[PDB]
Amino acid sequence: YFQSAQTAITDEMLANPPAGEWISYGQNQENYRHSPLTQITTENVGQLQLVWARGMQPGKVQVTPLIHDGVMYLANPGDVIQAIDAKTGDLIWEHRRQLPNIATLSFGEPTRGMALYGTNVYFVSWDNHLVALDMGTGQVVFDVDRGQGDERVSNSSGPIVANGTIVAGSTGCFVSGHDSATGEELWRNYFIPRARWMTGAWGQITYDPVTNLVHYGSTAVGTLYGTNTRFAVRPDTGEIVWRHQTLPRDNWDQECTFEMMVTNVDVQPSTEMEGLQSINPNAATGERRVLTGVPCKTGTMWQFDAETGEFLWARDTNYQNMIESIDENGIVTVNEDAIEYDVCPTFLGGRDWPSAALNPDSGIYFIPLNNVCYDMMNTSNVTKLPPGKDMIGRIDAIDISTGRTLWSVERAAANYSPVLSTGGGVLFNGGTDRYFRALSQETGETLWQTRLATVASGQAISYEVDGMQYVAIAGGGVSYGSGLNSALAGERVDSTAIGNAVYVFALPQ
Amino acid sequence: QSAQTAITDEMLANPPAGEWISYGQNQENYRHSPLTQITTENVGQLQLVWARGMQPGKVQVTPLIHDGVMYLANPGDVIQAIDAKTGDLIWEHRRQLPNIATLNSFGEPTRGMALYGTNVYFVSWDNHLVALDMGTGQVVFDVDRGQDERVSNSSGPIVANGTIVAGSTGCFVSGHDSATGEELWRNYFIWMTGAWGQITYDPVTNLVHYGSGTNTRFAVRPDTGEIVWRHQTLPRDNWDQECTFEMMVTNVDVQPSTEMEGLQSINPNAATGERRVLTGVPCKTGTMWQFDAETGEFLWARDTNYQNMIESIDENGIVTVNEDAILKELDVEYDVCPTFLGGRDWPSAALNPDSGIYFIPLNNVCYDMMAVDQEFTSMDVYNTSNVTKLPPGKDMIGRIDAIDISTGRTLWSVERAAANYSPVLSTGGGVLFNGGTDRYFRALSQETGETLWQTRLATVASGQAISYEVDGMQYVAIAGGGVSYGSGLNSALAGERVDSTAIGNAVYVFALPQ
Amino acid sequence: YFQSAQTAITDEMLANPPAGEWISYGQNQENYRHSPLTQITTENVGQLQLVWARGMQPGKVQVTPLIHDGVMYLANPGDVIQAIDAKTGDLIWEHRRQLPNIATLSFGEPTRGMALYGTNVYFVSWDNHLVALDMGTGQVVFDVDRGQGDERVSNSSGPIVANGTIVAGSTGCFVSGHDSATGEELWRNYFIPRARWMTGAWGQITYDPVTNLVHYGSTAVGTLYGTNTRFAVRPDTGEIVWRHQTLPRDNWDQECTFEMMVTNVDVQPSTEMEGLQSINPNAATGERRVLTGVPCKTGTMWQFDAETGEFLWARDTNYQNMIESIDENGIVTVNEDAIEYDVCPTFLGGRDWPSAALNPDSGIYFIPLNNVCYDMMNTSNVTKLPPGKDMIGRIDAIDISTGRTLWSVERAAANYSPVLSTGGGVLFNGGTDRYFRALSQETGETLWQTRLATVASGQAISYEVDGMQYVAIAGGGVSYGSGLNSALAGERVDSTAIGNAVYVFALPQ
Amino acid sequence: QSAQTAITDEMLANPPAGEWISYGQNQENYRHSPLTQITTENVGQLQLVWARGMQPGKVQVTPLIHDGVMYLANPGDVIQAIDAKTGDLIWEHRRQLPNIATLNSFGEPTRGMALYGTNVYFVSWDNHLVALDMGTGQVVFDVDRGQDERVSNSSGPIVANGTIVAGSTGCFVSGHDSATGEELWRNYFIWMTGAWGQITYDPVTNLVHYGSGTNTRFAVRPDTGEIVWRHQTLPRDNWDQECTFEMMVTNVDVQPSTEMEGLQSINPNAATGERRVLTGVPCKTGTMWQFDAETGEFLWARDTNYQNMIESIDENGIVTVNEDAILKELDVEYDVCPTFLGGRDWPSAALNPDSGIYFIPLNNVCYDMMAVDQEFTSMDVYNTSNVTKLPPGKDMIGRIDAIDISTGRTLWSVERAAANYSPVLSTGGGVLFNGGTDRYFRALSQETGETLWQTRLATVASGQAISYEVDGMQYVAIAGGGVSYGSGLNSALAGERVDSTAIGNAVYVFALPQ
Ligand SMILES: [Ca+2]
Ligand SMILES: [Ca+2]
Repeated sequence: YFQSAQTAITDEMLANPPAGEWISYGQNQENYRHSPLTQITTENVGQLQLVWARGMQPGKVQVTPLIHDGVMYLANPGDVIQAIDAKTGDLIWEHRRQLPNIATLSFGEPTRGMALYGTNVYFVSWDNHLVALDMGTGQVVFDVDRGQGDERVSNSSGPIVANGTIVAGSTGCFVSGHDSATGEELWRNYFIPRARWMTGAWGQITYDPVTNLVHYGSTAVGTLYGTNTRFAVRPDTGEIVWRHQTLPRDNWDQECTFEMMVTNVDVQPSTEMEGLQSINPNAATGERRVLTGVPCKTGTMWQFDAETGEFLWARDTNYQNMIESIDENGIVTVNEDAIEYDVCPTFLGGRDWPSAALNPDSGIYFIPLNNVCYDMMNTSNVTKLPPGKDMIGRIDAIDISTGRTLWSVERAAANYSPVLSTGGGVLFNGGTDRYFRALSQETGETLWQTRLATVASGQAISYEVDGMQYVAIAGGGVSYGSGLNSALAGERVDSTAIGNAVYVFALPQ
Repeated sequence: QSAQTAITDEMLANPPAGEWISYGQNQENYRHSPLTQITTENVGQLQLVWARGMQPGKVQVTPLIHDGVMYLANPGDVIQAIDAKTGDLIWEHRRQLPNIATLNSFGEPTRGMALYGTNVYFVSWDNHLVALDMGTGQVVFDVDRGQDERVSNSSGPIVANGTIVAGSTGCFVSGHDSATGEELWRNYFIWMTGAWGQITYDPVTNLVHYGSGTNTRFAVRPDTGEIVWRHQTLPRDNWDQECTFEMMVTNVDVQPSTEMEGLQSINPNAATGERRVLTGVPCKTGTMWQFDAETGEFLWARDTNYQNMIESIDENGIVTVNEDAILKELDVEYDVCPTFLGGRDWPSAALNPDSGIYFIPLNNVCYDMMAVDQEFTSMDVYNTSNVTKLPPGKDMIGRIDAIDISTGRTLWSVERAAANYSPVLSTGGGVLFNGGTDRYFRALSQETGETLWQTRLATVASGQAISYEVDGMQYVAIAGGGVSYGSGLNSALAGERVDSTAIGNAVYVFALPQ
Repeated sequence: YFQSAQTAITDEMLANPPAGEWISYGQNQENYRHSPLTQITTENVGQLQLVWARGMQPGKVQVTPLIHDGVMYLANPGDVIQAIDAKTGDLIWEHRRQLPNIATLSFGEPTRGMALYGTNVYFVSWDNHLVALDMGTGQVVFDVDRGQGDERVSNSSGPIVANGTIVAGSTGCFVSGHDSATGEELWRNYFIPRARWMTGAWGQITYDPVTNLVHYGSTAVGTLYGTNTRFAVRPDTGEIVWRHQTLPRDNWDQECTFEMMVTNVDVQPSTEMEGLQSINPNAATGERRVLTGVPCKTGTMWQFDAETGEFLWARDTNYQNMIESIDENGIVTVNEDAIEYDVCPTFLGGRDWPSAALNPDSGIYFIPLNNVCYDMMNTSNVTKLPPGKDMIGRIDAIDISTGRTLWSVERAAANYSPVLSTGGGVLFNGGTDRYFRALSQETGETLWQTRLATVASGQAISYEVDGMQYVAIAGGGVSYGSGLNSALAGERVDSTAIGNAVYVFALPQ
Repeated sequence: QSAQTAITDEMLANPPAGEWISYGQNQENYRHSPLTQITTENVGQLQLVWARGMQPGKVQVTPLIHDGVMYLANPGDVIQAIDAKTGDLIWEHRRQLPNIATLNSFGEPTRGMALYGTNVYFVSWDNHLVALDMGTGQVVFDVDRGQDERVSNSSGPIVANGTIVAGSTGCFVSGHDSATGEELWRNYFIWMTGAWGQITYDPVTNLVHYGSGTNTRFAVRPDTGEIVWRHQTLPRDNWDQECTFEMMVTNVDVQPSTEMEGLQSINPNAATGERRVLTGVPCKTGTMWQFDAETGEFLWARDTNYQNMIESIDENGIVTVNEDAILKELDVEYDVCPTFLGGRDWPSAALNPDSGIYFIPLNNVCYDMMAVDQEFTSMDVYNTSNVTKLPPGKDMIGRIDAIDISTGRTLWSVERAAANYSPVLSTGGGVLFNGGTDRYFRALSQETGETLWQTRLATVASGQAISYEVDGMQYVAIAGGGVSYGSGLNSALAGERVDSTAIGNAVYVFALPQ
């Protein structure tokens, strides 16, 4: 079950990957989650067929497939790694790591996110080993332990490549650089000085090749320094260039550790920005390289200068009440009331790990959200809907230049699935209701849907083989966000958890 | 509108085109959807409308549809009612089963359930006849057939004039009350160790046909079980070549050409002109037969797949086995065709009634059978090896033969590398659907056999495709999983592997873009 | 992995089996456990070599192998049934019953004891099914349930053939006759009228073809009728011809259910019989067909008329104090003191399931025993040694004509292993100390020993292939009797439990 | 009497005949017991004295014996002291291991431990050097070598002039302090991904020999690890044919006949007359070599098993590989001999020093190696098949070649059907002991190769036979279990199976009737 090859992936390649491939977690290193491919447009997306599906191992499916040179690399729950013909669905090889039993939590935990570099596939194992497999055969190139004990420190977002260095987080409590050839540790940074869900940068890590900076976030666990903090570090040495705390007094497990994206924007924040918390009145206006996105579950969209971390603006998305205000320098003041009384949002967020996408060409950011609040208390659960809100699942389209909401669309069932932007002005998203849906980037209108065997829980991607654009997504398991459907009073949501699979769609052509 | 109607004999005898309420859509077992929205011209446009995850284990199931609901048997006797257009679960019955590997292993899959009144009927894994309320999945009646172990069911129960009837897999066939389940009769086989296959009720002649002493076909009355006629289709069987497979009752101008491919024997007398007929291939051997549906008079017989278990066939019903194929002492390469999974097996054939074309899923496959003395002592102990291989001039396993039932002549035959081992579905738009061991779900032209469209399921495409209608839209549905005996046939492919994924169990439903 | 054959076993064959075969549990149907083979004698037994061994499944090994026509039939723990070339140790076939989990209790419970009849091997499964396999292929001929529920009623001694009928006990609470071709039940007898270890005839059942009577015992659970009772029934109908209670007021779980043997003897009981409890003074003297042996753990040796159950004599073996006296008709009076105070023997007996043997030619009975008592209370356990007794393991040789002890030999380590008599005047026995030993029937002297990988826990047998006499025994697991070694103050006993195997020995020749 | 003596270098260099205190009985690794009580005349009388159950897993172990005690490594690093004459357990150390399948899989078996002072030494599965007290099994020292995962040990540590030394399986060889375990040196290989095999210390020349850049033999000083000489025995290796196998140091009148079977090359210059020598077959390939023990000057080289990985061999140490055997594109049947388990592997050879006869366990075995294009796209993906088969004219796998080390000529060669894959033991009574994949434990005549006696173990007879003495009685001991890679070779046997039982793990000890 082997291939040889080529086309060995350099740092230059990761910095300018082929339009038709998906070789970083967000396809480009600055993230975005945007396929520049254009065959599938709004006019024809309603014709999309299933080309092929393949069954995956049971467990939570949160995976972003990678495609290189016509090969799909697919991490299954339980550290089963597969390489599949990305046009036909024929298995090439499969590598099963021997585990087993009880570490950090119908089978496994997500190994969602892998990296390609040189001729290796890299992932962090359920027991915290950095592991490199050969692309051609699935054979182990190296297996190195990052922990000591053993322990119960894990990792779910996975490693990324940053200028030859392999960088990875945790779920002790640090981010670490590693040698791409040996896997030996080059540096580690902890988050918190020396004197409640997941803890310690298990979110997505973003490398910008232009400024040569790696960006990661910490979680909670004075302001409680440096909890829930965004860090911009150099990749070879881990040195810290700039930081900023996005949520100080966190009593709600809001985990400011999700993907932030680096891009060029005309910085032109509007005072009519919805959910506006604060615009720095001393910041320049005009073209600028920027770090922007929603880092925390609480839903605040921020923009910083990428390089200096100069604060630009901050703004609400989902209704929330943990944050009383943010000043002119982006210092957050938490609502001490919550730390009468309806806490919004939840510990499953307005947002959570399911990633936002950015269309770089129009500068629209698309974030999958959930309208949900806590509660003092079909059958019963801890959550409830925010005031005057009908539906739970939501996607918000926001202009990263002005901060103005372009549109905002909802459906009853919880979302809790990533979105994928494409060059054809169409946006894909799954969801807790098993639906895989195509929306218009222009309007938010649904142009196409299918329905998967399970919750449409994983990251949609897009790639090309022989001129055909493909769109793929997995795949299933039990989703924390399907439990959000308890707040729905008018309908049960059929969140089937068994039947895991990856699915690949295409124009009939 | 949304009225959820009772199912009567009569609805069973005359189904609306949009429904699939008998195992084979009609009681006569054609497996033909008369719907036409999907044609040879547009089938290429088919989209996935919805899928839904099923329980793990092997999927050999034929869903039933009635008034917008899909009723679907999952392995482990989990029964589901699913909204047929959207995939919304309506209800799910999980029957408390004692323990797996206490029951018959061959009873893991459930192929068929029956609909009657407002109940769904299945025979459990622990050999009970169970009736669930269509509205809710709550138990209406649970009735023990007897278990003194490892006796279950495979192909499902049917309705025959207000009477529930099922086989078993190990001998039994029984008739039951449709409101109570009480046993009304019992016919004994002593294959005689199982009437496990599909049972076919003709509401015209009031005759029930099942397959078995040593492979005989039986025509019994549904009220009493009284044997009206019978016929032995493979006598000295030395290869588990059961003849319990679905036979079809149809009217057809019987004018059998003497040019039948694989012609074994027609007849002197005979008749011609027709004739309500039982026909099809009942054995694993792949021999196609024809009888008078009410007398069981022999009409004609032909070969489909290559075989050599049958020497000749006299003009009256026969059979005389080829002795060259029987392993009797010793140490020599025996070539036996086909295999224990045949060229043909449970995966059902379809017949298009309008065209008179019979569509049979096959496998080009043989084995070398050698028994070799281990040279132990004290004892003459032997090892016996069955290596599977392709027949004389075949590149490909897995095939569909379309055959005219009037002439007995072959319309077309198409192959592909991977084992098929999957049922076929005929629709009124001139398209034929078939699964396969390679995960692919394909639409074929009924005219030419050409592949017009395919998609690939997450698992082996192992269950029966059906078609139905909701609000004027035609859907095509199929499941969906597990490990298949058919997958093993691919070992005969030299070098190339076929990705027969077992995990990922699901039912899928396709339709034209609306 | 198959054979065909022949030599189909009739009732006539079971009644007069070949000297060189072992086709009933005790080789002949009347039990005895005696190989009429003569090659191995006292003069040459010291030369015995290992010919072959084969590994068995883990779990308790209590098995009596069967040999027919050069084939060994061997029941492994967990209902794994093997047929092995009995001269070479080559596996022919193996049948694994699919079980699993928790029923009546390093893997399985003993399926010790199987029967051969016609061309089938019969056993009762761990979940109480009567199961018939073809001798040639290991294929299931029939599998029928004897219970209803399911339950927790099991069986460990196994079925026997009695004139075409298959008879079997339990561990609800009855003995049952079954059809040899279909396995359907023909009759069942319960033990106890309608108004604490194992309960309900899980001991060995004895069929006499001469009187056509089946003999079985009940366990405990007024005299408490009919507890701990010996029953003589007809095989086709189960009808009860005679009975006798061997231990009425049982508060010690003494289980009068072990093998009793049917033989012709010159009835000539001596008043100088050791441990003498009672001789019926009204019973005839002279040649007579008799039922004799030790049915209960408490060690009393009885003799009855086989046919009428007329009581002949009763006599102690191991020291005991549960029984105050037995009258002239064999009615037992229990010592109400125990029901100050050292209760002898134990619940693991003087005797337990490990079987006695009888040499029919000299009329000596050989019983493996254990000198052990309870206690009011190396490390610690519930047991202790009886007054003035040094060693735990013991074998007693008793004349069944006079009741007089011929000899009695002991060793420190607990015995708890069956004995096998042979025609060459040598007696085999294993033990809790891993030793497999050959004793002189004349003297009790040890003439030969080897040492097995594990406790020598199973029944030794003997058979012939091509003129060579073979002696075989298994095999291991955790033995209840190895726990008896706690009462040893001067030495630990190395009772290795892992390494299960059957072993076959022979003269070098 | 019962004095339990300390082991010094010197006792190690000059073992009493009755003891087995170095992996191969003597430091020079002959695996020869000089005891004579057991002879070719009476070995047929051998009785089982005692056995004892071992932990499950694969048994490749060589027990050590000293002053009446057997020290025995069980899989899972359970270490036992057993009374050597009776089988009474004395003590058992169970090391708390983190979790299986976190450690190197190839480290499951432990072949060797070392004795020194009053401690037993082993390298753990988790790559620690551990010293246990001979008296008790209590831990004296536990020292971590480094683990950054899946690095363990296989063949055991040795003593070399007060220095503990071991390889690994993935590169490392290291020297340690005998009282503390502290690392005293480290030699790096970058097979170079493992010096996993047996390591041979010569106390005469003070030289340690292990097998590896690309398969070279190394002679290092025990104090410092300083490489004194080296030699590459298989350069362009394309078949995992490691050369880490035991080589032997012996004095031998070097007069190599030019009639050596499988003669590759002798020499012009050379010397003759002898010479303390390193010799034996170091590769899986089965090529027998000879060097000066102190210079590593090349002397001669021959073939044992059939092979074609080696083309030719120049008169100076060579090697030049046959290119016909390297799989380079495509679609053709490659015949490569031997296999990845060779004709030779870890199972050790024995040398009788008095007779100068070298006794090597082999396997007549080859494979057909074909790579076939799957015709995927996009990608050129291949399947690669290794079917195992017998060599040109062989009926039998599994063999012992006895070869004279002075002449290089073959004394005898005997075979049997089943794979061997088991070490050999030479004794001073002129008998050779060998296990096997067929469970049989056999004594051979060193004179003729004839089988003089056998018994059958409960499992594959997979570990090394040794011999020792207690109170004047000679014992022969061997274990004892698990699943063997060698068992797979039997697939090349057509029809006949060999009963390679994996469960039943044990050590057995035999002796003459007393
Ligand atoms: Ca069958
Ligand atoms: Ca290696």
